[PDB]
Amino acid sequence: FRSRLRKLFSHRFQVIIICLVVLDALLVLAELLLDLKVTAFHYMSFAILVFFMLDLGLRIFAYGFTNPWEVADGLIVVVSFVLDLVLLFFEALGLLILLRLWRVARIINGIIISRMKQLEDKIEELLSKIYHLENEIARL
Repeated sequence: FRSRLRKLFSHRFQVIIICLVVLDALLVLAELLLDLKVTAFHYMSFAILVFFMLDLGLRIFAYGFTNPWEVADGLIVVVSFVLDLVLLFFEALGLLILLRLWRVARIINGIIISRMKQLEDKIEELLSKIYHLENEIARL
């Protein structure tokens, strides 16, 4: 049993996770740039990266006929960034990078399909309404 996650979530936290996407973006890029050039800034980069991993994990895991494909999406995300953690063990940074870059056209998608659903809901609140008006015409 857990309710706060489903009570208060009814946003700003998403904005937070976006600014933090760009933050880890910038984290690894600044990392590899200083890798193109000194030593402990790199250490810092690794650290705040770990930060990013952990937080997205904790704040996306917290959620609790259509269940399976959702479950698939989520677990794909998961395994994505678990191999990302593995990659924290070179030009494989590339790999690593684009993996953050996956999140992007994962989240936007998990953002658009939202609207879709949401938008589709409004569509319902048009059809019936249309139907309703017909009833109110004949009538006469």
